[PDB]
Amino acid sequence: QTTTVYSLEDLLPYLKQDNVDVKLAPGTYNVNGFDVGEDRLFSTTPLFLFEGSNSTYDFTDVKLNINTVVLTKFGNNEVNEIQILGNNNVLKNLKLEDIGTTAPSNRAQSIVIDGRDNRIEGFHLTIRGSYPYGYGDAFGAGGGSVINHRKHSGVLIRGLRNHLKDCTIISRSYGHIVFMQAASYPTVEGCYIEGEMRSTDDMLAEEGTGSPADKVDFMTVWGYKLPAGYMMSLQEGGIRAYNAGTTYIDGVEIQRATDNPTVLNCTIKNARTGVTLAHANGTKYVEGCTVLGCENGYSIGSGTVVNCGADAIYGPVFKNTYGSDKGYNADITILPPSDAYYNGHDAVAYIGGSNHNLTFRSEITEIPSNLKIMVSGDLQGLRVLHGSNPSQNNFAGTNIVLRNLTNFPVDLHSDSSNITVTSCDTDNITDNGTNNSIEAIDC
Repeated sequence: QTTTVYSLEDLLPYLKQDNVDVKLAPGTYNVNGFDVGEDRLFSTTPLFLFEGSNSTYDFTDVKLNINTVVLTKFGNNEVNEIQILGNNNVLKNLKLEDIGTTAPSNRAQSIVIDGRDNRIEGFHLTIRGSYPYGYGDAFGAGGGSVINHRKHSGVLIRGLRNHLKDCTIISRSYGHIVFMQAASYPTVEGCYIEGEMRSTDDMLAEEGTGSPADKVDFMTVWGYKLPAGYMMSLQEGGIRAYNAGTTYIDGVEIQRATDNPTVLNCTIKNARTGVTLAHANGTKYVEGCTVLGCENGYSIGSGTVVNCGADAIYGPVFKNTYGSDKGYNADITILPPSDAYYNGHDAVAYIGGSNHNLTFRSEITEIPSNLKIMVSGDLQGLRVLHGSNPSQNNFAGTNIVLRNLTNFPVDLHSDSSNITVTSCDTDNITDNGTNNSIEAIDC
């Protein structure tokens, strides 16, 4: 009792219905500007609004191309390609691609998951169309921007017990790739998440062209001219949780923080951060992940990161978010470089807050001269130089267990205290803190 349909026009009615089992015939389906409007197939945004419950949709060998001009076809309103509002739905195997480079009139999300107990599996997403594209967040990702933005993010997970599984999410757009707002018990599992990078030196080479960055003389939102020597993502977070948001379950509007997020066996590459769950409440659990060439590896604030790896070519594998972080437990492998080193942060980890149990493993024997494990101190972080974002730099660290099973050096700043350090070698450890103990071990 599986119904097969052969066009987007024949598909749309089933999106309103409960308990359906629908298949969209293999093929390549184009949505264009001429397809959006009053008499046209799509008169409202979101384009594909899944309102029914207990339904399954098969998109095997479906290619769905959406021209980015569609993001300008609904006025000054947010545009979403896919939004799920019902419960207990399963969508599988869709290949979806944004065509062109037109930015939203307002902003856009490819996929938004409200409701409860939904699952998207096997999707292959390619996200395009945003402004500005090519600077990451250097000229603004929020209010008071130097260059006003019209962002386009990938998958927004909200709702309750919603599940993103075995998907591939490629972003070539300024926005988060996967993020969570007001999501309770979200799970991201088995996914490949990929952005692209650009050095600040390359951006600075736009001088004299009349580019948007040139017209503001490269003055960042952080308060200083864009510094040379860093690698940025052109995207925002790889997997990022927010401590607020709006979601809709059973028609009821809800405003709440993300809580109890789980991330399992994902690979994140070339994003501003691999996994950042520090703003979520509840239990944060990250296991089996691989983060390559991100500006920041893991920042969950408090919780567990276990059996995870990250390389350190563009930024630290580990960072505490604020000086108030408490109970971050982590076992992170520093992986072999996935590309040439270009790390202006001068750190493999920045540690502060209290009551952390931290283990770093690595087989690296060629240690770049600028890379070290920092407990407290003045991080040379791209966004925290010269007193900017001061709550995210220069904080104290106390009552922390640090197992340095690597050849990287450790610098314990004067603001650190009661740090118990276990290291392969103790000769490359600087201790300027109070009541810290340094004990060597074999291997």
